[PDB]
Amino acid sequence: MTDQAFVTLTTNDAYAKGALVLGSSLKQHRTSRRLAVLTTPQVSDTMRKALEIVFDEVITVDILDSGDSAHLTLMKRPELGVTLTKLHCWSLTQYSKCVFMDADTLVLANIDDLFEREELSAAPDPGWPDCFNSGVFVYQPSVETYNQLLHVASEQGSFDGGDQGLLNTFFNSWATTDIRKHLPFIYNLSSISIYSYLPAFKAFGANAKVVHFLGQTKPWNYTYDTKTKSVRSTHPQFLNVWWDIFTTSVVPLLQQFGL
Amino acid sequence: MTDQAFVTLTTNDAYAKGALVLGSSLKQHRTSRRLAVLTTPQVSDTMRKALEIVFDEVITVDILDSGDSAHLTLMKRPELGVTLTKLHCWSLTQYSKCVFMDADTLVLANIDDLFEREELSAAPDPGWPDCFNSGVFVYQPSVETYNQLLHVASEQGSFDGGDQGLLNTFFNSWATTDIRKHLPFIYNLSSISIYSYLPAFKAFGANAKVVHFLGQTKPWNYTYDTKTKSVRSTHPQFLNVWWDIFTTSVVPLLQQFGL
Ligand SMILES: [Cl-]
Repeated sequence: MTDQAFVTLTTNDAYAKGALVLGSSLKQHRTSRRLAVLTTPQVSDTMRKALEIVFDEVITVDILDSGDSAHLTLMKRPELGVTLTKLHCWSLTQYSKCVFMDADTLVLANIDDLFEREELSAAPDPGWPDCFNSGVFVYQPSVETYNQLLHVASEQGSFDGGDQGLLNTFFNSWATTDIRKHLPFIYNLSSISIYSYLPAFKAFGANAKVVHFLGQTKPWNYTYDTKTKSVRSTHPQFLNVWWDIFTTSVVPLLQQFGL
Repeated sequence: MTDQAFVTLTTNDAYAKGALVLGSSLKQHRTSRRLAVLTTPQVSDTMRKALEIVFDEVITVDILDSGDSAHLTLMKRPELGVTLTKLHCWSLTQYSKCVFMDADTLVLANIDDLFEREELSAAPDPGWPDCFNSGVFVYQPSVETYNQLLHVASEQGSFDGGDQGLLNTFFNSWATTDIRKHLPFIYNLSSISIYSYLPAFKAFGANAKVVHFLGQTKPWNYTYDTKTKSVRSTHPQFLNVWWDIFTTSVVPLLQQFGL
């Protein structure tokens, strides 16, 4: 399907590693869809070149440029920089439907069945489960929606200073409307929940389709022993999957640009 | 409405305080429904007498007795004692529909509109939000359902050793079926979330209808200064509401049995 895409975002090189692992994981699980990544000019040439290989489409978004539609909102609400960049996912009108996935997620299984879903479909956020988590969502690119989101960003901002507040505000019927727009939690499994509610993880986590690495320590912030194939220090399985992909697929890819 | 009830449970005197505050809070917000409390013989005469005043119905459940239907399951799965006692809420066939509320919840607003809901309606659990939280739920008393729950308890137990695992297992279509069976989070607002996702609380928590005091430190485990009208040590508003009711309504009630 050429009209549908997984879309991620990286604003820097550290999250490009995430993007690259995410993109690799989607190919690993044989997505039939396109892979698109939003990048900023802060993403270096080497990461960018690796992104051009992993992703079918690399889109540059520069909200620091006055030519950007979001730039005015950025001036007004500088804290929303990343949010505003992410919102450009709606500008990808070459696609009829996309699954947005943050660069700190990881695909463990084919999730092409998400394209059955409508905008706005997302998994509940743990913590405040009447908000959906904005790490993974099904949306329809539309200039109009983009404009409407930008407008909300400008007028109200984000109740949480991030994209999740803004998205929840805009798509506010999610909690109370249409159970199909609740993606199963396994499609955006918060890495925190994999110890916060451990009995639940043991009961339902073997079914995890997507892991969302939350907390301040991102996967790339870990040390990974390539001999023991495990990250160093508490349930590292997913970190280890991430690092296996990073070591197996991403690093050698990055390395070939040295020549 | 004489055929509908809020139903809580107390297995001991500490949770009877919770029950009493919960029952008082429901009257404070002018429920038109009956108030029922499941008690065990471990609840002392004084708490029991206070329960007889706050609640319209005080039901004694003694799963330690061989005459109890749950007793055999208790022998088999001793960890489920409290769960099995709670399951007797389904035995309350004098009511057509009930809202079960754990004794560690607190009503902040009339929630009689829960009786519009069907079994099984519950709020999402934070942590694993594709489970519902068993602190507050709308159910239909039925010997059959009780028997079926007991049977599941016996055969599979609880994936989390508590009632929530068992209830989620039995009512397992909740995550993926019927958005109306998702109670808004404000009807079972986890006290943890009131700091775990603080931006969300600031955005949506003023709407809280029910607070669910989770964590090991229950409201009665706090020290309350009756002069400053505040608990001692981090967002104590709800603790303070609980203690205000406890101080204002429950304690003087308890005291009158000294004579
Ligand atoms: Cl629905």
